[PDB]
Amino acid sequence: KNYARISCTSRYVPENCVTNHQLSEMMDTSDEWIHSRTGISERRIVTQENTSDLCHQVAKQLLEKSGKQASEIDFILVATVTPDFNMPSVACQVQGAIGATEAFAFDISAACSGFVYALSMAEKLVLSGRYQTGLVIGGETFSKMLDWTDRSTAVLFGDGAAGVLIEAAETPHFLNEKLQADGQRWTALTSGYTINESPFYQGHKSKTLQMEGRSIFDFAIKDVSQNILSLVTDETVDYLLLHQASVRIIDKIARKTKISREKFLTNMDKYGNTSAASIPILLDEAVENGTLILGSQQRVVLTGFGGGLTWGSLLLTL
Amino acid sequence: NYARISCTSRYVPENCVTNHQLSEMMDTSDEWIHSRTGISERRIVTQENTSDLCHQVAKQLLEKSGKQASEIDFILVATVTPDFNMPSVACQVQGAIGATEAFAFDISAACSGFVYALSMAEKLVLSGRYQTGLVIGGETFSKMLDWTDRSTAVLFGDGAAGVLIEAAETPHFLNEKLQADGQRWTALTSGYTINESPFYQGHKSKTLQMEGRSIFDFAIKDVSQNILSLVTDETVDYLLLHQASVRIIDKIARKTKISREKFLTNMDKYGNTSAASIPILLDEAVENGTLILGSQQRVVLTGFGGGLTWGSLLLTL
Ligand SMILES: CC(=O)SCCNC(=O)CCNC(=O)[C@H](O)C(C)(C)COP(=O)(O)OP(=O)(O)OC[C@H]1O[C@@H](n2cnc3c(N)ncnc32)[C@H](O)[C@@H]1OP(=O)(O)O
Ligand SMILES: CC(=O)SCCNC(=O)CCNC(=O)[C@H](O)C(C)(C)COP(=O)(O)OP(=O)(O)OC[C@H]1O[C@@H](n2cnc3c(N)ncnc32)[C@H](O)[C@@H]1OP(=O)(O)O
Repeated sequence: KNYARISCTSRYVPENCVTNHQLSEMMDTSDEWIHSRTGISERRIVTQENTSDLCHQVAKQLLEKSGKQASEIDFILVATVTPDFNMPSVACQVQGAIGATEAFAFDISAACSGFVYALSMAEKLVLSGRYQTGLVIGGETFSKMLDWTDRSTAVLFGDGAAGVLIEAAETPHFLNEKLQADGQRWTALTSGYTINESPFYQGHKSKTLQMEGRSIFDFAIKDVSQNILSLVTDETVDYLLLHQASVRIIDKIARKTKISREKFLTNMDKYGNTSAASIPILLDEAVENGTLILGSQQRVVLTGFGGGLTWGSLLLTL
Repeated sequence: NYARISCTSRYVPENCVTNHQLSEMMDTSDEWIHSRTGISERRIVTQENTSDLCHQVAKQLLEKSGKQASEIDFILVATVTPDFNMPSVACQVQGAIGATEAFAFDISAACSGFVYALSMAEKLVLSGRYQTGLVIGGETFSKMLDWTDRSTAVLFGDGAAGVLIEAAETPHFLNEKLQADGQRWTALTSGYTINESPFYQGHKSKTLQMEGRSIFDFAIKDVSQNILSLVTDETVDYLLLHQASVRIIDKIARKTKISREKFLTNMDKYGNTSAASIPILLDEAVENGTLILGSQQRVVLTGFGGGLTWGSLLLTL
């Protein structure tokens, strides 16, 4: 019984809702541009909460919903790139917050691929027979990294968190995976640069997020379609939950990929780019709508891509 | 499908800073610093960041091992002083050495990051899906510190070290115990980035801060218990703990009842390098011949700190 499975999903986003119209009133941008370019119509931006609070809520919900108590959690992995501190890790904040005294935790830094990466990591942990229960949460608060005057990026990212309760099963669910990265293009998407100002530093080396639009666009369409076809073919997949960066991107991938577009579930119109939280939000939401149903054995693939560059897919049966 | 450390390597900035140079900057003395931590000097970057330090460690693991970057299946960097939120130091290192065939990411577990990260690699290899990887612990606290607060400025140093890990026919990672206590996360914290967006209304310090006695008392009590979970004086040959304070290692060796000469020390030359402390000590011990790969010595690696996090790994070198 070393086979992991997702057995409970949950999401949480700031109550605050910001539409493209409220943004067009802040920068030289419009609802028609933003939307026709990404499919994004609104986003949720924190006003008080940070990444740890958002994740805290997801964890809380997983337990309430699953009837599982914190003492049962063996571990906690948070995939974030907008953590509260360098230390502690959001995972540790969350651990102490829900009183999961028996679990150990840490965050994983893999940008917009953080959830797929983190999730895979958990499967390895459970498969080891060492651990059976854990929480994999993807949470982000980009609002605090963005330059709200650079319309280039300010209109894309949103705040949010979502995760799943993962436990060992007797039957295998995580069929196959392919995690990839290309650090020779790391410059394409970057944020959080902390400069050294110690009295010893003598080098002459921007804390806000900055990215190369085309670079990542072109990259995703190519490198991702390849990574997805590695695992499946339209004929061998039921649904695909990709990073919700741009609908135009998903549209181009579905085409190159030769996979029925109806399988690529979309969410960005309501949350925008939440990076590592995009996929789990979409997943919980799909479960809720009934599109996906745990136990149904539906062949689903989860694929993320972004900062790193990083990207990877997971073929699993829900 | 059994992992085994097969090559170690370290790298620290050339810039050596002694307790005397610091006593000159703050109200502190070499006498105080040393007698409370055993630290005599640190390594402080002058033009290097975490990625640069880790890059060398990786570079060297390949040289030493004769492996080609194309052979690396993955890269895990345990850091808490990364260059950027994104990319991850791991990704920068990946592109830096041209390890096109590996995927990578950083793990955020403070001073336990190496033991945590290392364990992680174990599972990856055990999964049979990956058989080669680099686990590096790197840090550059000098940029996080408030060099006027003698409370913390005298403890941390910069540095990086790691190991080349590959699958073997025989098991090496015998047993492990990873723990955390997020209810005392406040004890040691750094890098708080404040939200300054036009929407944020909340009214919630970028530099490192920590509660001395909290962590001291915590380490001595909780770590000793953790270590005894895996071994006893007779079932262990060497122990490589986080190199925070020698006085801490002393108190632990006592309560633990394990021969003190089994706890290898290193802080005198590097200070607290957090996630890099253990691998630097390990590469140093291997170089010195105290430890010898293949020898099959009972070794336990234990880290503790920010989180709170802590955990040990019982493995045979
Ligand atoms: C991995 C992630 O998580 S995000 C994925 C990457 N996603 C994206 O591509 C972001 C969303 N999409 C876009 O930016 C477009 O579809 C892109 C990528 C084709 C633009 O690429 P580029 O070749 O560099 O720009 P393009 O030639 O199409 O022109 C874009 C124009 O829009 C402007 N622009 C940028 N943001 C906005 C905005 N919010 N509102 C109005 N105009 C904007 C540009 O400054 C530029 O104006 P110009 O025509 O006067 O130079
Ligand atoms: C997990 C890790 O990575 S770190 C592990 C934790 N490490 C350690 O505990 C650090 C080493 N230990 C210590 O400094 C002490 O022995 C401890 C454990 C008793 C805790 O220290 P503190 O709680 O800060 O106060 P302590 O009881 O030692 O008092 C010493 C006094 O000297 C000051 N002080 C601190 N550093 C120095 C220094 N380098 N030179 C002179 N005075 C100093 C203190 O702030 C205090 O005086 P003040 O209260 O008037 O400012």
